[PDB]
Amino acid sequence: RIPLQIVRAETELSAEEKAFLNAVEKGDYATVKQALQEAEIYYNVNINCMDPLGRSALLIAIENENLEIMELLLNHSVYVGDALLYAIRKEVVGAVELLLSYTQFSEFTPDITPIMLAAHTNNYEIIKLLVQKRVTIPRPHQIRCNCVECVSSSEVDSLRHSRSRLNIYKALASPSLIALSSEDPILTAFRLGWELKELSKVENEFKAEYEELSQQCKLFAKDLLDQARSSRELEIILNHRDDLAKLKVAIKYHQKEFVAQPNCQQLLATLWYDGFPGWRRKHWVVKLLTCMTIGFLFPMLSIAYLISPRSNLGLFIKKPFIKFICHTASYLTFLFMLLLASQHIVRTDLHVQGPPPTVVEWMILPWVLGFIWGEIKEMWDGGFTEYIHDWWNLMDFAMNSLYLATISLKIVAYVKYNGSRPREEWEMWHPTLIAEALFAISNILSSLRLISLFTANSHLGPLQISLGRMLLDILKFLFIYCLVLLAFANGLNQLYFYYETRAIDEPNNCKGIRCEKQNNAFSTLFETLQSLFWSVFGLLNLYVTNVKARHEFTEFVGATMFGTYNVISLVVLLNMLIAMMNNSYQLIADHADIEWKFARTKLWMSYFDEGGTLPPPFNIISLIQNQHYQEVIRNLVKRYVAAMIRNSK
Amino acid sequence: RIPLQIVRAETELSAEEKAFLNAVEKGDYATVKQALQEAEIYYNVNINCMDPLGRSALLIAIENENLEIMELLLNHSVYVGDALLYAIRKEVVGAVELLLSYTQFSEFTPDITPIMLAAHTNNYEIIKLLVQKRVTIPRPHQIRCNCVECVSSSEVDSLRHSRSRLNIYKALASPSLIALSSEDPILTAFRLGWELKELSKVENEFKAEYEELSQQCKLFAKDLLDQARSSRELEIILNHRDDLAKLKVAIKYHQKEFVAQPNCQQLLATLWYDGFPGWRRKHWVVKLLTCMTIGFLFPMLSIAYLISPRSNLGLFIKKPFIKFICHTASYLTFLFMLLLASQHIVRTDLHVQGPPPTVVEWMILPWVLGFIWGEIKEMWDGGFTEYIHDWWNLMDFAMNSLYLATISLKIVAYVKYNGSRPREEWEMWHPTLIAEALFAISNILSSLRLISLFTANSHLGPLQISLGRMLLDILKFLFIYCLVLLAFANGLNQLYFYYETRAIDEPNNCKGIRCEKQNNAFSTLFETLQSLFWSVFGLLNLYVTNVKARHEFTEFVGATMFGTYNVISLVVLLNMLIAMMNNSYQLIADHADIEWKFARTKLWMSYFDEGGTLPPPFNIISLIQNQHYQEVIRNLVKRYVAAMIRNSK
Ligand SMILES: CC(C)CCC[C@@H](C)[C@H]1CC[C@H]2[C@@H]3CC=C4C[C@@H](OC(=O)CCC(=O)O)CC[C@]4(C)[C@H]3CC[C@]12C
Ligand SMILES: CC(C)CCC[C@@H](C)[C@H]1CC[C@H]2[C@@H]3CC=C4C[C@@H](OC(=O)CCC(=O)O)CC[C@]4(C)[C@H]3CC[C@]12C
Ligand SMILES: [Zn+2]
Ligand SMILES: [Zn+2]
Repeated sequence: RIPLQIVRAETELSAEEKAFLNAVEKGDYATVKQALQEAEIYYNVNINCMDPLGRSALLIAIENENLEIMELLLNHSVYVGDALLYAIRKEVVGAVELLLSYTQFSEFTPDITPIMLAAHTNNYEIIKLLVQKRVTIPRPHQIRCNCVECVSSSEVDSLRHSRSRLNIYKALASPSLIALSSEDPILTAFRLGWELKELSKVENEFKAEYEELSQQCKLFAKDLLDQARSSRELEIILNHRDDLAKLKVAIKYHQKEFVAQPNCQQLLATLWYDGFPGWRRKHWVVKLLTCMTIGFLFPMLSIAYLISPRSNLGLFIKKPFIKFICHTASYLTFLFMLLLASQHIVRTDLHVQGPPPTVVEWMILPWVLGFIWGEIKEMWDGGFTEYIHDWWNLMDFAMNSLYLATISLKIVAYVKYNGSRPREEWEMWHPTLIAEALFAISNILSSLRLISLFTANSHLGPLQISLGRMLLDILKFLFIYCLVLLAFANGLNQLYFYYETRAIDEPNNCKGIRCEKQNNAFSTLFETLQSLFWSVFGLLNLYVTNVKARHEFTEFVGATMFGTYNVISLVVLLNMLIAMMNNSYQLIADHADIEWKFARTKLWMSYFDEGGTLPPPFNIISLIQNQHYQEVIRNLVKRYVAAMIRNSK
Repeated sequence: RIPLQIVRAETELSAEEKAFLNAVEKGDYATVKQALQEAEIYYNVNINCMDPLGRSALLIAIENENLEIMELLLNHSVYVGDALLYAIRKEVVGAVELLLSYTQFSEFTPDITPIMLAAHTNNYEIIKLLVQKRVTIPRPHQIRCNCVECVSSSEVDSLRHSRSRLNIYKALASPSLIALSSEDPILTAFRLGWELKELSKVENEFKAEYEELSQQCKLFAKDLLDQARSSRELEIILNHRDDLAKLKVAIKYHQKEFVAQPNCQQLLATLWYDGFPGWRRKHWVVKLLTCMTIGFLFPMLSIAYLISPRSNLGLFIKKPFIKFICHTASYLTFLFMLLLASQHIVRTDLHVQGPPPTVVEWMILPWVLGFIWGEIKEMWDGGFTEYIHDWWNLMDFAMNSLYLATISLKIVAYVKYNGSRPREEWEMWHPTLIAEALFAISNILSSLRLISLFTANSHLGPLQISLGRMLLDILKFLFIYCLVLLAFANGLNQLYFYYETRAIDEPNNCKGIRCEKQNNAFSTLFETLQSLFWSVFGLLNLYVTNVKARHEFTEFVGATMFGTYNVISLVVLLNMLIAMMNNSYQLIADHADIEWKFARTKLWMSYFDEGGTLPPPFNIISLIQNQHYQEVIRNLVKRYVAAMIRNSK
């Protein structure tokens, strides 16, 4: 048998103490009145007695919402410590007011203050009561703060320090405590959500709590925006500076729900389709024809803007959608000429080392110069960190570097080589060959840059954003695959490097896995890596596991290494990657619409500014506002509070 | 510390004003009576005073369902603005009646009217009360309306215009406001749901709200159909014209739930199996034998219908299931003869240019003529837009165009060529070769047309419909893949076009990737696209990345471009496609049964009509009804209202 007994026994109350506690619990006003009146004369009764659960008379009265008994007890000088916290958590306005007018076990940590707990409960009435009487919440220090106080409190008590920080941020992130007591509720919500996300990053533990608080702040900002009832109010909100300055701040803080709000998107769309009042209600073929006509006239529109900016034809390209169409058309002609650079239209003799540029390359040159100039302008104005946050800008940097290297190598080969030596006799590192290879890589990057234009489309945009979001998990899995690849490459090279044979002995003087008869698949480490990479796609033939000497044990061990690699990468790793992509794609498709709308908002905003109006190659040739904003914010806060009371009930 | 203070302070009430408001909230009739009676004599009390939350005495009384206090306040001439809206939203019939008999903060936008809000709440009693007293809801203008009023209101206030439109459509889409006040609730639900879906398309923002309203209308129509209790009522509903006219209107408006309703499907099945009373209760082998017997007798049934339509054998094919079996059997014999056209049964000498048709082709000719005639009849009767909404009809158009081109090219080659020149010496664009290629493509399309017959099957039908629904997301992903393909094709062609070699230099006088030893994989852009497409399926060998001159840097850059393309398309893009297909297939399989039943209903309805009874090749040889419908609709509305009251409680 397992004996059962109260292992940690607590001192029980007297019969009269339990009578007093049962009296206050029951609600009999007269019984408690008599009990504490008698207690006053003697030392008989301890008015501050505790139930097993640690609740005294006052806490029991609060738990039953018994204002009369509470008033009596407070009149008879009951110990009141922590009673206000229980009243606030119970969310009884009457009890809170009664307590405001006037070491035991406690259900609240010692750092919890009345205003902090009220903010946690998010009760507008009680928070307003506690704020009307001047209260303060200590400022949480910066996340990466190395001051004496932070390190001292962390080393003395890390658990209590983290708990206090999280409680303070829960109090600040309360929508009610921001509706009150915050001068700019929208900006406060933005900055608080951003700071909470950064805390979630740094505080690896308690990550979920900070993420929840950040999401709470984002939702509060979006709901405040929801309460707008006219376009005047929405414009006042979005244009406030402490145009579209508030919207730009929202983009900076990644407030995706706020930006993708339907009315904000409607205003952005009206700004974006500036020249077309009825673009929303046009037919698909009409839209297609208008886009084609604007695109074909991009040289005309750009030249008109250059010659006379202040004219009917000149300022047509300043409209954001027209500007986008013109830039897209210019980039499309650039890609078309990149395609032409390979077709044999007035092509130079291929035996000329360091040839002069063709007409196609002479036409590509202004586009390349324009791209380089535009990218340096963008990184000069926006800064490096904002530039690198965009993977497309990183690809632009790589593409322009490759184009510049192509120009440099072409110039070097032109000034260094004069003759027409046959191409078969050129050195491996001939500058013309390297220039052509770099130009082809640049062509790949330039044509791949077109994917970023999917963001402007309603059908391809969400899909492109979802794939971009999947890329990071794909990259992590590729890292683990590369570790496996290095392992098997090391093993196979170690096994096979003895049997390396010269190219002369090979059937076509060809050594490697790129010959008609593959050979020396695992002779060198670099070639072994190439062989395993190509075996991923089944382009490596099995007979590469044989050697001339026909060492059957060595060949079988090599074939088994190759087969284990194939099972690991193609049967295990590839299907694990498929499963991860499925899970991540479900999670992404949950928020795909919001994410795509945020990306398309960024794309639209990039075309609102006057700078960069001309696409390549043509680009190388207060108090009243604050009062209005405060009035609108007051209306929004009132509507939000009413709506939250409606939803809570 | 972070100071906390009421940033946007509101003017607080007096002690006596707060006493009045607490009196009306408490419910003390005498206190409020005395308070406002005293207020009448002086200017002491403002009866229209506002709480912080913006609720006056009347709103507080409404919120507590206090009819006596409301009556008192209304008697003492309290300002009543917006009180009716709060009463309606609270959904208290007594308060609404009391208020009907008789700029502050408001929880409702200015455009909300009492009837509109009542429709939003969908409360049958309150809506009926407000409708009995004549009320109107402004007509929302057409979606693509360019009138002066629409553009003026949109440009003055777009947010308010969109809000008003959405509120009006929410009011109209109320099931209670359609049960009342709508002459044809089913047709009104159909048209309103269709219009709301179109609004969801056009109004890109607020898409979810319009989709929800459209789904609400569809559900209301389906529930009204659910309330039918006899086959007479169901037939009256489905046959009403303002046969199966109501069902045809439902098909037109894509009311899939209404069509796939069990009783409607049961009636359709009885109409469909006209000749077989017990087809539902027959065995699988009996069904198979009956289908085979009807199919083998299709020439007999068709000829009987031709010779004598009004006879026992003649009108057997008029039955929808018999007609379907006969058409399927005719198409199956057409496909069988298409197979025979390749088998060597009395085959013409292959060296004859422009030969006369074989017996197989002479038998195929009537089928092709019948298909062309049937398709032109279908597009003549139904119109082009209804024809193109069906992808199968588009494939039929392509197939018949290819067949007609085959006939034309055969005739041209017959009249132009007389000799028997050997086939090896024919020109590349010899009309006989083109005719044969077009005929083979037509054979592919004709045999693929059989997939559309899966809709008639209970097991293969849902699957085929699900795949068809997945095709569109597949197409979008193919678009992004084609962009990637063009990028890498541009790069690889740019790198490799210098090393293009003539066909004479190749081992078999064969140039391209279709030789035994592949070569010139990336010499031209077209060939580069072909090479990358075939490398998708692993049919491109690695040695095509080599060149004669063995420029090791160029060959390595080409192999790396090829490998990056392989990783992007096969490891990244293909698995992204798999993930998208999984997600879309889950979403589709949620509604697969309804979708398949709608498709099979369309298939069945296509065989109900007398026109097109004969398959190829044989096809080339009021007030009383309205009263009954209104009676049935009255019964359905009563049953639906009772059922909704039952479900709400
Ligand atoms: C698929 C193969 C043949 C390569 C084709 C390359 C280009 C001709 C395609 C690829 C991506 C396409 C772009 C994808 C995105 C858009 C957005 C599109 O705008 C919309 O979809 C909605 C209207 C709006 O932009 O406001 C305008 C066309 C454009 C630039 C497309 C123009 C044609 C592009 C450049
Ligand atoms: C699989 C290979 C051998 C190709 C076979 C081609 C045809 C012989 C098959 C392919 C699709 C089949 C059709 C798929 C759909 C149906 C529906 C089927 O009807 C039912 O399933 C339920 C009964 C009903 O139709 O009411 C009648 C047979 C039929 C025409 C099938 C007849 C035989 C078909 C034409
Ligand atoms: Zn600090
Ligand atoms: Zn209008």
